[PDB]
Amino acid sequence: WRYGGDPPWPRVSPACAGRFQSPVDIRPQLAAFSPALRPLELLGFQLPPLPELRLRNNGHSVQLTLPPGLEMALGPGREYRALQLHLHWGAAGRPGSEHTVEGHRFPAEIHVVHLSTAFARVDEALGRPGGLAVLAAFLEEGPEENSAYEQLLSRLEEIAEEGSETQVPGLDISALLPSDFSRYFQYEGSLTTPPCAQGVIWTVFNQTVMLSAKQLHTLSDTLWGPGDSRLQLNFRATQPLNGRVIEASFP
Ligand SMILES: NS(=O)(=O)c1ccc(-c2cn(-c3cccc4ccccc34)nn2)s1
Ligand SMILES: [Zn+2]
Repeated sequence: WRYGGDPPWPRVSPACAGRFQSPVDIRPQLAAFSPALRPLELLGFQLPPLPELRLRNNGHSVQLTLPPGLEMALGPGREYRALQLHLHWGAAGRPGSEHTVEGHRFPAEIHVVHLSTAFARVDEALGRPGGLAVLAAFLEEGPEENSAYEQLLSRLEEIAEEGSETQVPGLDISALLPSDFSRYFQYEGSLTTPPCAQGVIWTVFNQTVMLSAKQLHTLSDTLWGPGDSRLQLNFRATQPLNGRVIEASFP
C-alpha cells in the first residue's frame, strides 16, 4: 500500500472501508465533556542511553521501535504497553497532521502506539475493543530547537533511503509528548493505514509540541519513499465521525 495512489486501501484490507475510521476532524463544540477521563499515566518512558533503539524509514513514516517496559494507563484498569512511535507530516508550506481541529491541519503529528496488556501480540489485538491505543500530539512551530526531537531528526539523513534504519540512544520518550497529560480528546476509531482495523482508542492532546522551523523542514525534506519520491504528505484524509461522539477530558 501507499499514500497518493493504488492499490485502493479497501482492496488491501476490507477494514479500511469500515464505518468508524481514523483520523477525524475534531470539532470541540461537538465534543462531549466526560469527567471520568483522568490524566494519562506513563511509567518507564525515561530510558537509559543503552540499549539503543531502532529508527527506521519504512517508506511511509519514520518509526522508532520502543523497548519492553513502557507502561501507559488511560485510567484505572485500562493498561497498555508501548510498541513504537512514528510521525506524519506535510511538505514545504503544507501541513500534514492526520487529525484536524475545526478543519485546521497542523504541521505534523506524533503517534505512540500501544498494545493492551490483555494481548501478547498486535495481531491478536487487531479489531478487538480497546486492543490498541494510540497517543497523538500535534507538532507546531516554536522558536527553540526541541532537544528530544533533535535526537531523532539529526539522524534522518542516515535513513534517507526507503527501507533504511539506524540505532539511536534511548531518551526520555515522554519528552516527545506535551507536558499537559490532563487535557485531551478521546474517541474510538481505527488504524490510519492498512489494515485500518477498528477498536483503536485514540487520545489526542489539547497541548501541542513545539519544533523549530528548521526541524520541521528536516522532517519533511529528508526522507525518500516508494520509487524515486520524497516521503511527504504522509497522512490520510479525515474520516467522518458517522455518529461517534468525541469525548473531551475538559469543559
Ligand atoms: N497511523 S497509526 O498509528 O494509526 C498506525 C497505523 C498502522 C499501525 C500499526 C501496524 N502495526 C503492527 C505491528 C506489528 C504486527 C502487526 C500485525 C498485523 C497488523 C499490524 C501490525 N502496529 N501498528 S499504527
Ligand atoms: Zn500514525
